[PDB]
Amino acid sequence: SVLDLFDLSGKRALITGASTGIGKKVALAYAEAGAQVAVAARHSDALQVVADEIAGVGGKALPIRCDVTQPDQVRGMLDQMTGELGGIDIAVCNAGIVSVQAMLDMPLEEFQRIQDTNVTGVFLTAQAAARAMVDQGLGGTIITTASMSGHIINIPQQVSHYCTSKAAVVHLTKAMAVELAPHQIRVNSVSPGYIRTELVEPLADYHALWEPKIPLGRMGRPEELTGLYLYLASAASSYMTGSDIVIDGGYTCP
Amino acid sequence: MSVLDLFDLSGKRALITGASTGIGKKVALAYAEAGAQVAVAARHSDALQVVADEIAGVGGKALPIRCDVTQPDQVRGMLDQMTGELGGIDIAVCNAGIVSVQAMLDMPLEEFQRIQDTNVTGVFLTAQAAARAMVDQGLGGTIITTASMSGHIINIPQQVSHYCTSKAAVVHLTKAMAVELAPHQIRVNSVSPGYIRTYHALWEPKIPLGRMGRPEELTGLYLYLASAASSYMTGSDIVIDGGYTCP
Amino acid sequence: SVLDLFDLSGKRALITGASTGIGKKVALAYAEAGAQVAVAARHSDALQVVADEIAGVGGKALPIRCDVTQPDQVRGMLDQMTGELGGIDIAVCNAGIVSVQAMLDMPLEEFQRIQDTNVTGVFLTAQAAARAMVDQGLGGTIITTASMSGHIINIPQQVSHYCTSKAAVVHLTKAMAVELAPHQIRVNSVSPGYIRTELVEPLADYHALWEPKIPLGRMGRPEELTGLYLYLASAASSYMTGSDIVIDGGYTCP
Amino acid sequence: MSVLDLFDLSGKRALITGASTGIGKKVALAYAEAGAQVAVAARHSDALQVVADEIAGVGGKALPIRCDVTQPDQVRGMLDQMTGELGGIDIAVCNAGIVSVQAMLDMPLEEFQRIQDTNVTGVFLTAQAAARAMVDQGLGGTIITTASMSGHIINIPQQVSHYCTSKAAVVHLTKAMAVELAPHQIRVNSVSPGYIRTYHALWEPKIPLGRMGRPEELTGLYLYLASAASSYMTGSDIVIDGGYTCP
Ligand SMILES: [Mg+2]
Ligand SMILES: [Mg+2]
Repeated sequence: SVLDLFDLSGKRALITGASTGIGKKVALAYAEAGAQVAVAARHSDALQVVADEIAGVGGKALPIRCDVTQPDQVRGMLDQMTGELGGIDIAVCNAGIVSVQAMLDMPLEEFQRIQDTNVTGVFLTAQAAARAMVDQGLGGTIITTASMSGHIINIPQQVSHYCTSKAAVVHLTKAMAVELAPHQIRVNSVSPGYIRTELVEPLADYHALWEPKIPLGRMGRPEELTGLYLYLASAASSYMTGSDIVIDGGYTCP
Repeated sequence: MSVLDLFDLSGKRALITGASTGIGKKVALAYAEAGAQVAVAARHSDALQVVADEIAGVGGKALPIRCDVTQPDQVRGMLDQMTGELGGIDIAVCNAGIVSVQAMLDMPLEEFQRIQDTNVTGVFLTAQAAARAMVDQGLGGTIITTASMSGHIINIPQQVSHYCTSKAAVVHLTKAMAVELAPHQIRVNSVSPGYIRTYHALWEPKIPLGRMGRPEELTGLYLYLASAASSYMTGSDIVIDGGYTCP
Repeated sequence: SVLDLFDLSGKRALITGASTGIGKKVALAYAEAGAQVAVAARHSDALQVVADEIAGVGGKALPIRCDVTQPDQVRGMLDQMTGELGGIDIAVCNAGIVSVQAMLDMPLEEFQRIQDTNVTGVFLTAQAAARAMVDQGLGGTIITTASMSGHIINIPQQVSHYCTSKAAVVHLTKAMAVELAPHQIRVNSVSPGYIRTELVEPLADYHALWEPKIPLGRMGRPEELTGLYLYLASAASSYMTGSDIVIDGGYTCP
Repeated sequence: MSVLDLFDLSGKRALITGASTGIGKKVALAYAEAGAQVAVAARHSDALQVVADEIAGVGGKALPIRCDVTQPDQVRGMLDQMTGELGGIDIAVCNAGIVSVQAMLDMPLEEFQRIQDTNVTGVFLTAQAAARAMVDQGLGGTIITTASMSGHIINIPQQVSHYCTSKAAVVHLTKAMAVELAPHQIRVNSVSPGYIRTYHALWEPKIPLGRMGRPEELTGLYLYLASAASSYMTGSDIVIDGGYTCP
């Protein structure tokens, strides 16, 4: 049946930025769908909660310390995963950051800091995952967390560096899809709207200004992303590669 | 409560136009496998026997409805039948579409108009009728349109300028409806398939995954859009094309 | 010099919807640039003002009655132009209409009325112009007036039928560009934002609601479109075909 | 007052980075032909002699400025020189860009970063510095970035994933800046060229117009964006690609 297309039994999934928000919910979802899940975060202490919730559904998570901006750590992450799980079938390149700062006042260091995690971290993770998948010869699926910020410019908060980085992620996704298609490795991006998670908690002062801009009238919940990440990680999405998928309560329409 | 439960359509009532063949037929069957009661519509009622039998085969009973989606009175009648027989509507898939090949330079107006009428106007009438019934129910709902990668790129070598025009129109109509229906919690989204084996040797080299897709490769996505799994998504277009639109 | 790329001396231009707003300003601009201009409108009486302003710069306009929804009239328009001017080098498919109406309440007749002028009228005009250009063997340029409504959904006024029609125009433009490229006939669309013209005068109640949504802080003037239509009509745009060009004061960015 | 007057750059002061060859060089010359005083910047000052001589040839005097656009202190110095010598800045073209060919799978991080640094970070620093000076002047202004059709599609067969990434970034950075600078009446727009003859036999069949473009075919558009002709346009990307992105 159509339902069995969503089964992840026998699959090995890596999720970066897995300690909170979207990554956390997605890790739990994948375990619920039968996957062996490796969870990565800048500080492995932060992975306790997700690893416990994963145990809670009868799986065992593999926690991995990784700063996705650092090639040596990304290398160590994939080696830890292939070493302990035997390989990798699914990679969610999800670690991301934001700050608020007028473009005219923005130090280069701050511009670059957002590029390094948001674009370079995705590139390093996806490349490492893709290399492992090519070697296996079994195809695979890679998902990147972009943002509606890769399509539109958020207002009133000034986040030009964030917008730049997420447009980069959207198009890097397609570039990798084209190159990896001969290997039957699919690459797609998810572009969430405003989701009530830790990423946006510091921007609570803006929430009430964002809500009237969202046709569905509310910020999303991170649990509302699991169905889509499951879709992309599973056989249900076998014909989809190089796609971006907006999930934003209608925000990008007006 | 787990992610897989978000995809359950038990107790939901779905309408699919153009349900007799291809994508519509696979989606009808998938919705029945997921627990939905399914109304299947086509211009020729006898053509609906195959899908109705397949739905019987997974233990559903389909409601076959004859409808020309270009005709406002027949569309109204389709919704009346479905509301009357099933009690209402939670999901509509506005899928009926047509195509022909003709150089723009030589294209008669009748032919240009014929493709707009089914592909754009039929989607408009169907979504409108479904949205009206959903508004009256007060329970929200989900509407899905079948557009095409032809709404984003121009197919070659075949000349289908009218089809491409009609599919971009559907993509944007979908967004226009999503915006107006959001206050009613009725979500509206489009699917844009690439080449689906419902010329072949010329198309394949252009597709990064190296093959046309199978209509069964659309069922996961149409199920995603019809179910609670997609609760935060509205006004989105989703391309599913083997990578065709990337280069 | 770069300036001579914009010269229309010796060129024959047809502009539909030429009695007011954008079409009127564009007709005057093309005459100022040296073109022989045929101006079309549903009622030829309405072309008096534009024909006079064209005389005002030392040209003579060819006024043509044409309902662009009617094949016989479109046929008559091109025949009148080729007959009197010898041919056609530039075609601006500009006639367009709008009404405001909730989608849920919209009669099919009203939906269709907007499609017929906005999409079908463009198709008929562009096809007729393109056929004449193919026969000439000299290449040519075709410009369509789309709208930012082909990219975004206007709020708060309900104009779903208008949005549908302009997305259609945007993509029809590209479809024609692909087919006409072997003939060296370029086809491009202009997608204006809110421009203070006759088209939007009935929607004056909305103006004050639109303005805060436009980053430049104001509606455009029809004179602010002439440079772009000149660009597309002239040799300055020799390498551009199948492009859409948004000119909207920043509206589509947020 | 006529449409042609909208394109006059007399009395305007323009900065062009990457001005020593290709698009930047043609645009510099075109801006001088249109009456602008033109500062031309490149990483190697001797490379600017050709353009400076061509500008002399139409009766302009170019201001050559050595600048590595990746370096915030040199960018600041470039703007200081231009303000100091010309009195200010009305037009900035952030044009300097680079490319290499390398499979994503094998791409060293240094190489990925190298292309981002010039193509994205160099555009950011240049536009930022120009915008700061324009804000201080209080007279508005116009900023133009050179992106690429590589920001919309993925080139094949050559593997340039880093370049494609950098050009999508530039397209969106341009919009982000347009939004923030609109209150200052500083417009910001991007140009996305296709294949410009500044592999050939593989690319040509993919281009509907059947040829690569010439850099002189960009001058009209860069003049459009730099002059009063484009007064209502900001946050726009303009593709100029012989039709490449349509199929
Ligand atoms: Mg918007
Ligand atoms: Mg393409």
